[PDB]
Amino acid sequence: PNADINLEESIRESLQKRELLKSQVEDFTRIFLPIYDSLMSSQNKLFYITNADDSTKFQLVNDVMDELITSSARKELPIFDYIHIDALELMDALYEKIWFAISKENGDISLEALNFYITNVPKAKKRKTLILIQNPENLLSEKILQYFEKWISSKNSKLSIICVGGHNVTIREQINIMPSLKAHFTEIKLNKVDKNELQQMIITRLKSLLKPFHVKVNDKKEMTIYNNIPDNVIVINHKINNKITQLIAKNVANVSGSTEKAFKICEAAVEISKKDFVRKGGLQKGKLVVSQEMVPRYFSEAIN
Repeated sequence: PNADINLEESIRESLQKRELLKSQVEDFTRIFLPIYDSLMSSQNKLFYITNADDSTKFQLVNDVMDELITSSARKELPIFDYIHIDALELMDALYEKIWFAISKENGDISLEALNFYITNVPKAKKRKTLILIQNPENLLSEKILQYFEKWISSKNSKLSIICVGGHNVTIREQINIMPSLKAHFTEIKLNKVDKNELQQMIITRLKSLLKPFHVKVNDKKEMTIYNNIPDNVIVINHKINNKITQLIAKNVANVSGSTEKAFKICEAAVEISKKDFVRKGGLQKGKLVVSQEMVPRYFSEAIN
């Protein structure tokens, strides 16, 4: 040995790397193609990129933009200005972001004038401007959708807008009643992780998370956790019923859509569940508590 290198493990590690890499070419192309047309054929669209459930998906999306901006410095695409906006900076607060995106401004922020500029100031008075709004979800509905319909359909605006968000975004409804938008609107759906495989990963990731822990009792009989022993420190078993993981795996899988998002949750459910055992003080509602049982409320708290 040597022997730290074998086929079976190398192949499997390699097949994964490959399946992953294929998935990112499929995702990159999905985003690139339609947006690239849009640009080439000087036209206005609203793209909604959905299923961007982890940071690696958002990284894909920023790479697709990097290429587009490159394809522009190469005359390969008509000149365009790009602006990225993280929607987690505050709602009225974004209008001045869209303004700034349109032109380098600064007074208040009249939706009325800002809208008049877009749709009325002449088209030869400005070039193509592409805005990417990251995580609109919340801050962005209803009126805004209408404004978008007017700005985008206008022949003076020269504006395409891209939104990127999770799956829990469903304006495919509100779009349908808006023909002048529906006509300029395309949904790009990224690769979904697959329910079964996903929940199986959470279950397995749960087992691994749930390992004994340690609490230290004081002269006050109070209980506290221990930095990973002394005589006044006891081991606690961390368990969860089988039939209940099944459920929690399913629901969390649903709420997550991404292995990355699920695992962050399990990790914190587990930290909460622990934090609770020490609350319970080893004695609760009559019977005494010697081990900790995982319950779904610990996950809801983890989520929010």
